[PDB]
Amino acid sequence: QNLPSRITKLIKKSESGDFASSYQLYKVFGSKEYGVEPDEKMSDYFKELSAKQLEGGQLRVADIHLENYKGFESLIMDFSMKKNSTILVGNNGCGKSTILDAIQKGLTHLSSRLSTRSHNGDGIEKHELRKGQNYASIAINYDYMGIRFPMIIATTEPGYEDRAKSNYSGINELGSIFKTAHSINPNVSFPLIAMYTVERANDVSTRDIENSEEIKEAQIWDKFKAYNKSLTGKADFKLFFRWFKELIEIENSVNSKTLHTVEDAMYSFLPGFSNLKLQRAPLDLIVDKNNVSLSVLQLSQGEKTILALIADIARRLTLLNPNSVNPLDGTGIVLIDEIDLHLHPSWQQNIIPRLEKTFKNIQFIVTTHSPQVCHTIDSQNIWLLKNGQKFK
Amino acid sequence: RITKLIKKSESGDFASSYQLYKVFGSKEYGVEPDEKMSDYFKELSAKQLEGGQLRVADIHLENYKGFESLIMDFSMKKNSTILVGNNGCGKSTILDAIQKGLTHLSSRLSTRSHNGDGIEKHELRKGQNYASIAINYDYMGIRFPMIIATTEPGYEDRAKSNYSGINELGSIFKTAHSINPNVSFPLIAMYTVERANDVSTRDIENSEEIKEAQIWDKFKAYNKSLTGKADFKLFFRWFKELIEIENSDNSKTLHTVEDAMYSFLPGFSNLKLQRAPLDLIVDKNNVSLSVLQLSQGEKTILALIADIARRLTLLNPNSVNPLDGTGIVLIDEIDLHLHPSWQQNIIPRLEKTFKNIQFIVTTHSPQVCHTIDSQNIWLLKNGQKFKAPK
Ligand SMILES: Nc1ncnc2c1ncn2[C@@H]1O[C@H](COP(=O)(O)OP(=O)(O)OP(=O)(O)O)[C@@H](O)[C@H]1O
Ligand SMILES: Nc1ncnc2c1ncn2[C@@H]1O[C@H](COP(=O)(O)OP(=O)(O)OP(=O)(O)O)[C@@H](O)[C@H]1O
Repeated sequence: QNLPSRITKLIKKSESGDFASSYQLYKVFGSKEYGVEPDEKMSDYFKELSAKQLEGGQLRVADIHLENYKGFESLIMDFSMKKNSTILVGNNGCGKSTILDAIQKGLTHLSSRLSTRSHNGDGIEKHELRKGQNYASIAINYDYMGIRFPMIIATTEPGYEDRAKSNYSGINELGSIFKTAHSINPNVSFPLIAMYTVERANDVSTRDIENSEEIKEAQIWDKFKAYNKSLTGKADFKLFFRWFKELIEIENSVNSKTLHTVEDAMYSFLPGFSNLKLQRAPLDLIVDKNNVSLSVLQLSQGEKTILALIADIARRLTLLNPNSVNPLDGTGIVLIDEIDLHLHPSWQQNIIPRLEKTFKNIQFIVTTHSPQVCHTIDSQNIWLLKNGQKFK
Repeated sequence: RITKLIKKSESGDFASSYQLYKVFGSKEYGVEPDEKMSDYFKELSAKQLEGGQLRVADIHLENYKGFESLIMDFSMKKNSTILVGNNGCGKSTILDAIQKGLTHLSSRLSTRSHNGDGIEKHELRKGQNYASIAINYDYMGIRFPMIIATTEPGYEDRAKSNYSGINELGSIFKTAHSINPNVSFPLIAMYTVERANDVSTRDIENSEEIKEAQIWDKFKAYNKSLTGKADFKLFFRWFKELIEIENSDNSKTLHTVEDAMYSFLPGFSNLKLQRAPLDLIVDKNNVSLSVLQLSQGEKTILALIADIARRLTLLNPNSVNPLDGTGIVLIDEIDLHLHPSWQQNIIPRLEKTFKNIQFIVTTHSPQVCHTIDSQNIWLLKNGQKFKAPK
């Protein structure tokens, strides 16, 4: 056990509280880092101590690399930690969808370890190669508490299995730490993994959800539920209707404050609304339109899309985050594709600042076309694209 | 007996021919109702509509949706009108009223004889009890009234329904069909905010509803046209039929409909068909992708233009140029899935390719209203028709 003074310094820092030192030492003991060599059988008091001191960490992507995916030949994107917002502006032909929907592939594999069954969700498909190459690769570097996590989703084509191979060596531990933390305590907060594609507005209506619509089955409202159907890109308002019914039925303070917080999440957004109630009789959900009357089946599609999006995000953050003062302060990644979809042009100047105002702990990697989306965004947050190339 | 109105009897244009039915037929006011030249004039005013145009004159909305009362006169000299506004002002309400009137018009024009949609419970203003959707049509200078109005029961008939004009329009079109079985039926279609959504080839095969033989006639263009979905699967089936004939040649329709799509696209070419997986080939920048392998903005417009081209192709069978048809085509959210720069060429390409189609479109992007006449812009802000034509 050759112990440098750095080992003792990191040990003292870990006692004071720092996940980074704990995970670094858990790698050190059992390896050759500063010698030492395997001392304990496994995770003596280092990985378990990290799991105990697992709180407040943000699951944020830091570096992605595309190699012959979609129409590209090579791409090296660089996000940042101090800024919780990434906006990808370009045109149809210069792929920012091949950035968002290239990160969702790795996010599916992370979802299938974070809290679900361990299984490979998506891989690189033949309709994804650049019509003529044989090797493809997407690399993602998750950064939790300041420690990197490699990902290689590289595929192969027959006859060329020599330099491309998948390596899930970081997400095999990023989820294991969370499982250990959940073993330590049951009320730990897991991050949110979510993508929202162009199809957000699809299936947002109370058509027959008061009747046979496949939600009639009993529902288990645990922490693992919010991870189901998250990376399909469709906002679930029908399930929000089920949750809203259940919470108000129980309401008739801890069982009531959730709906108040979720509703105030929307009220801080698109204005003029208050006192949203249901219809026990076979009518539609009712919401105010500057205090006369209105229902949800009769709305504007900007209202509809914003309502569905924010309802889904708030409901998943409430499920994922256990009893806490502010359940909406959860961490994770929320991918919004085509954010400039059905919003009046005076909204595409406040949609992003309010998203990072109310839900102010989640990185938002969004894609847009209208320049007005960038009107409230610094120049360093913007990534222009042209002919498979990235400009500042 | 007869005044100088023998002028209109000088075999005048369709305006005079139709005006010599209402008078000079029945009504016993002007000339004795002989009833013979009335039938002869109905027969005459069927071949006269060789180069006619169908537009919408003006609409009256009263308590339908948010609008308490609004009257706008759609200019007919210009073949395009734009309804710019924010969200919550009533751009789609104006379009949805015309879509509930065009349903009744298509019910008479198509092989249908029954009626269509109507005002229902939810689509009536909160507090009031009578609705009013009056759409006045014009066909070669003749004005055709319409009133789709219904009211809640218990009141002394404050509103009623009158369907006089569209019956006459359908009658004259049917009479035109009886003589020459190609009379350039006007196109009726709304394109809602949910175009595309079915422009993927992930599933198109023998396992879906597009498997039975479908009759290609001018009445086929009225199926699901007002629903608001770009029926790309049926276009794929039609394209398979047309390419099969070209392979059987061992057919200028395909060239025309394909050149219609290339014009709207900045460097797309060479649409062919894959036989094994059944998906469409497209060549951008001379690298061959597949129809599913584009952007949503490069697929929505592809489906939209392909659909419009095929509807005019079936609707004007024997015309030398099938795209020179007439219609009341509506697009909601034209700026959807478009560049800040492609929102410029979107209107002129429609104007050049479709020179006799009226486009009552809605948008909220300022970049769409460039190079467009200022007197065709309807800013429906608040609850009126505040116009900014300078
Ligand atoms: N009594 C009412 N009935 C129906 N709608 C009403 C009523 N009162 C107010 N409204 C409002 O009128 C609004 C209609 O606004 P509008 O037509 O501009 O939507 P839109 O943004 O144009 O839709 P689209 O994107 O499809 O074009 C509804 O959102 C609805 O909230
Ligand atoms: N397998 C491929 N081979 C060659 N080129 C491809 C391939 N896949 C995609 N491309 C091209 O690369 C471009 C990038 O694709 P994509 O459409 O997803 O970008 P995008 O316009 O930003 O999408 P969105 O509008 O949803 O944001 C496409 O326009 C497409 O033409």
